Amino acid sequence: RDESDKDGMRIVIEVKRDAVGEVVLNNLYSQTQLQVSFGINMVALHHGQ
DNA sequence: TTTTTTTTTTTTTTTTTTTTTTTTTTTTTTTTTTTTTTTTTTTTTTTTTTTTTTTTTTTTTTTTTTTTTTTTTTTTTTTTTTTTTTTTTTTTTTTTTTTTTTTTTTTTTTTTTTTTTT
DNA sequence: AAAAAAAAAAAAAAAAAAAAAAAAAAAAAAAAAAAAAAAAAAAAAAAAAAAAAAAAAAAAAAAAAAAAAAAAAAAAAAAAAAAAAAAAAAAAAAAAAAAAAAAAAAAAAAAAAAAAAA
Repeated sequence: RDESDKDGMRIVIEVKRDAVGEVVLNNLYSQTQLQVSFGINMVALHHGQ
């Protein structure tokens, strides 16, 4: 569910009874877009080049 | 002035191909039906002192049939080879980010004309 | 000849989509190491076999830990209410083979035309 009540976002992911929750969260970080890689590439025009 | 040769698009309608309407089979999806978990209380089950008469282990000795035993020849075990499956590098493809180039649609409102049905 | 529906005029309401360019991630499909599994060789520990043996069940009998009886008291589990999880039953569906209608090529032959001969 999503419960974003304009008081900060709130995505509720209820975990099943036969699960640890931390393992589910680690799997979500590994697989889903809860963790992303930001590739820095600092290119800018210096003296018009 | 009359008469002669040639050229193509039409009378074309039929053969071939394409396009457009169709409906059998394996993959989704909503329903009922059966596995799970938490409370009340409830007679009911079950934990823990005391006494008691019991029935199996430890003095001692006996034997016999399972523990000794050696040896032949099997046959499971191991070796090499090859096939089948599993699993991971490799490659390919696709999506999102932010400024650019391009486009495309659905309805109100009135009045008049085409364009089908009865 | 009556009814009905499309379409077009111009100011209004409101939407949708395709690509380029680089760099990173995520699916998804392949070669290729790598180890189970299986067929077919020789090979070698185990059962057989036999004689020979001595270690633990019987038997006598005391006695000492015991399982039933009695009592008090604690409170686990069972059945009845509700409330969720998860799987077969049945029905539906999108591509997909089958059929039918329209576009392009085909030549047989002639109307009209253009051109030229004597």
